[PDB]
Amino acid sequence: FYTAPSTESKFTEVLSKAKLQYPTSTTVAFADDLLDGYAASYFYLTSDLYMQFQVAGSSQRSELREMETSGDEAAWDCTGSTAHVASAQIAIPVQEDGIEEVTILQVHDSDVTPVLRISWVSSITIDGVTSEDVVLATIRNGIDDSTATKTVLQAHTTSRTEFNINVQNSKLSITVDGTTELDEADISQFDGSTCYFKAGAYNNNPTDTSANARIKMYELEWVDHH
Ligand SMILES: *[C@@]1(O[C@H]2[C@H](O)[C@H](O)[C@H](O)O[C@@H]2C(=O)O)O[C@H](C(=O)O)[C@@H](O[C@@H]2O[C@H](C(=O)O)[C@@H](O)[C@H](O)[C@@H]2O)[C@H](O)[C@@H]1O
Repeated sequence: FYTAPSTESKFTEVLSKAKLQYPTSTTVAFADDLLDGYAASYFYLTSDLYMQFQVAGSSQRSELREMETSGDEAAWDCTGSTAHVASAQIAIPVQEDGIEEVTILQVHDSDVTPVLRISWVSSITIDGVTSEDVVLATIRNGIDDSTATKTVLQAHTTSRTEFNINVQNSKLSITVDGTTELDEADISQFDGSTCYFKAGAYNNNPTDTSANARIKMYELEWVDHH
């Protein structure tokens, strides 16, 4: 009894340029499946026209992964001259008890490393400063370095919020409701990698493995500019 996100034309293009992974990295719906009305408890259209992602369990996900309309996986040069831009209007609900971090947007390399995660966190401590209930950017310092540089982007609100990721040359910027919150962070550690965007709900380190992470997107797109 779930309504498909494909019923809203504002999602046709991104769905044509995506596949849906749930609950792990395996694809459950390709672009053609999505466009043909795919819907489930973990991926459906709400009555006020949000595409909602929901998932339980540690490191489990309900996530769109950027594709080309040709059926090729997106695999653009992470630090190339062509700009890559993802734009989303996201409402992050108050998360269920036991949910501690939910990744909502990513730039990921074509192997095993997230270049950027934008996530909601219950708490984070950065350079001795603890912030509660915030949206965070995490940029990995390298493929062979498990550490990352973290930047608080926004105090969590349930209100619909515009996120924009702009990747061009070896730099990455993030705007939140029109304000630059990460200005040309260096991602040269991904020279020679290829990359793609992701969007959805990726449940990181929950304390209750049965609780559902839940994220809603009112608009979503990813584009190239040459
Ligand atoms: C890291 O995020 C990982 C996600 O949790 C998912 O597993 C994803 O699939 O891959 C991400 C990744 O590998 O980058 O998780 C580690 C971690 O939890 O161990 C983070 O490293 C720690 O970061 C904290 C901190 O900076 O707050 C440090 O105190 C700690 O010593 C580790 O360096 C890593 O930054 C990142 O979030």
